[PDB]
Amino acid sequence: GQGGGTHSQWNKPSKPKTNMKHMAGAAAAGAVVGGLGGYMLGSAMSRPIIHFGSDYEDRYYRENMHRYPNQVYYRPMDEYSNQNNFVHDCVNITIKQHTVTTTTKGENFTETDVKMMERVVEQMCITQYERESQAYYGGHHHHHH
Repeated sequence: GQGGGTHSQWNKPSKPKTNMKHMAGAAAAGAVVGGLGGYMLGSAMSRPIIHFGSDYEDRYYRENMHRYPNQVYYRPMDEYSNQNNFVHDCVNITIKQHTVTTTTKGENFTETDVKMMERVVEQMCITQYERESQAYYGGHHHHHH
């Protein structure tokens, strides 16, 4: 037999729209340190893989590795009586420099993300503490004769 039910469409359901897409004022360029004033950069060696409790959680952190920085900026002068220039100043300064990105371009990090990077920053800071500072301050330079 046969009957109705068949139907057709020119190509696709559609609705009208203004379709204009002119835009300006949503771009920036340059290596802007902001107001850091020349803080010193650590060592570009891959950060450790943080274990929370089990690999299902670490798996999540591994995907966001491209979201977090892999280096830390610290004060190029130990003004304090011990290396308080390290760790303490670096956990702030790096995060404060990165958060500017969200006010400039709107980057959409969520609270879970920041909680994980606040842990990795500490570890990458512990890593150069024995490397960069050893080469510069540890290697006590002295004049020739």
